[PDB]
Amino acid sequence: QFFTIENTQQITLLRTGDEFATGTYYFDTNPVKLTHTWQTNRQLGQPPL
Amino acid sequence: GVGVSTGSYDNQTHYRFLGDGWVEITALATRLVHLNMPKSENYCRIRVHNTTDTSVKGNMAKDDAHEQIWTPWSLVDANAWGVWLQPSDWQYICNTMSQLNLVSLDQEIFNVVLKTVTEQDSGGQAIKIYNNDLTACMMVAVDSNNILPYTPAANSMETLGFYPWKPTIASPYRYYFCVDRDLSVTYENQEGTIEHNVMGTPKGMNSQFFTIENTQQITLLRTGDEFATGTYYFDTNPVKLTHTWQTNRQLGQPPLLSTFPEADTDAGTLTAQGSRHGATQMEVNWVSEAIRTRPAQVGFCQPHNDFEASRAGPFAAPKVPADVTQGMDREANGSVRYSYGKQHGENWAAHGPAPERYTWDETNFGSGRDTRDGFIQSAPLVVPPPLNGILTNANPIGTKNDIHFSNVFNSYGPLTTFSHPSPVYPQGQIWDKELDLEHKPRLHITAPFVCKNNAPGQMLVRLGPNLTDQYDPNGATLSRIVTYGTFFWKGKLTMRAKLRANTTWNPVYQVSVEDNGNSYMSVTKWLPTATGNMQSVPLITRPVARNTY
DNA sequence: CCACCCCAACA
DNA sequence: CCACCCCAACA
DNA sequence: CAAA
DNA sequence: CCACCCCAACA
DNA sequence: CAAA
DNA sequence: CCACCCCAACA
Repeated sequence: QFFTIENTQQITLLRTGDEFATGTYYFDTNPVKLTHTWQTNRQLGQPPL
Repeated sequence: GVGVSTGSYDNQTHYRFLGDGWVEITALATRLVHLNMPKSENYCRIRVHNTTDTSVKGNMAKDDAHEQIWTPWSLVDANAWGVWLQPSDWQYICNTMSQLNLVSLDQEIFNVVLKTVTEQDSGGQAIKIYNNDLTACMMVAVDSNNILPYTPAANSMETLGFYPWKPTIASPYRYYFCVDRDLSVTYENQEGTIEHNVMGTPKGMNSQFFTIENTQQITLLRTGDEFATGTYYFDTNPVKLTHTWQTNRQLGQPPLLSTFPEADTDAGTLTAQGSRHGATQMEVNWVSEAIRTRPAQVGFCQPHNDFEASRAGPFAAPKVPADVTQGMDREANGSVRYSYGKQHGENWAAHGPAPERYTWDETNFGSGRDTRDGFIQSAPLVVPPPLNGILTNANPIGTKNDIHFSNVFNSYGPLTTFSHPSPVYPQGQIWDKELDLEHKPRLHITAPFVCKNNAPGQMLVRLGPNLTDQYDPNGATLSRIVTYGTFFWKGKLTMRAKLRANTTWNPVYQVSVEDNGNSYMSVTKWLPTATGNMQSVPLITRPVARNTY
């Protein structure tokens, strides 16, 4: 699987007074919880009476 | 104020026959409850460290050391089957309906009674007079915001009476607290010592101390006060009231019969194995009913009697239910196990503080796995497998005799299937929250239905502190009047299910009640006695095939 | 606020 | 008059 | 179910 | 004139 | 896919 | 002026 940038992707020959900029890439990923747990298996349910 | 009632009494079971075998089962129940005064009006962080079953050497599966927290609040759980149905109903249900679901749930409380007792009678033998306090309270807290932990009381068989004409009691709310432990293994007598058996100080990291009188609202109920919740709609997956039996040897086109019997007592015969057409995933030249490529892996081989560890350390590792093969591995195919008291079974006329259970052995046959036929070959799958080219159930592992490889095996390939843990009429649970883990179990063993979203809010009940003439909080122990109370409770539980078809030819098994023998299924078992005791015996729900493949 | 062993002589 | 550890399944 |  | 073991992917 |  | 190995998240 031999690729070539100068074959697959476009090249924007930037000089000095040239500005290259991309668009706003929107993400479609699942959130991340900034919380930690500690409920083992011995710590899930009704404690003994 | 006082005089008129607040509620009714419905322990009825209403049926509705909709269009297209879409039945609607609305169950009700109004249990009368007794709730006494909490010993403490404090919050306690109590610990237990049984160093009498912990300081042995083999007694590991006896570790009962946990750091608990007691709440003056008394909980109310109705997340059971027995409370919502009768022996008949279930029979009509499980026996007729195919599948089943869970809809609404509307709890209600009324006709609150509050009385006081004055130990009197010194000018005699001793008598406790009982009178009312028409000014008293009964804090009711409904935690739906599910802020507090989830303690399915059905866990420790602490629910509401099953006998709708028998006063029951609540369950004092207590929840788990972070500690930390370390316990080492050891066999029978072993030598040396255990080393360390330590608890765990506050892990000012995992600490999670809550207060009902801080997180949840309290509706100070008097006598003429009625507390009632809204109709909680459920968003759970249905449950199939059908059982399977299609193993791996019973999925696809049976071999071609080139020879047929000529009269009862003379079976047929297939054609030359290594001449038989078909596929296989084994490099040999002869298709068998064991070699042959199937769709998937019916049931999986789980390590039985594990025993894993962590911070509170042990703990057995569950099993997803599966028959108990003709060898009754009963401990592998993780068949369960219950132990209930009168107020949930028992010969409501027995003695000795001795519980009673009924080992549940799933029906999801053709799924289970027999540990008395293990079996694993090597490279060139030479059929007449030598010895040094196999690993059976008797072949030691680790250097331990009675310690086999089936005890460690784990065949849970992306080619595995299996049925959901079926309900369990009496006792058995109903619904259960869901571990707030990024990733989650495919199922819970502890209950057929698992709300996909939030869950019902727990309903916590407490007596309100009734005070005396004296009370300086700078008082070590404070005086309070002996106060207790009755309230009724009513329940709406709604389910909607389908009516089964009848696709076979052969009748099929069902649930029935035989004459009076000695057989498990025999009336007397249910109907009361001279006096009036009453059993409840867990019954089967799923008696009926389902052609898996 | 009693109808033909349930919901419901339904509404 | 119970919805995803608060107000608030908001109104 | 974390956005909508 | 093939839809989730019936009528019936109904009309 | 068990409701809709 | 970044969308799922091309033109092209097309216009």
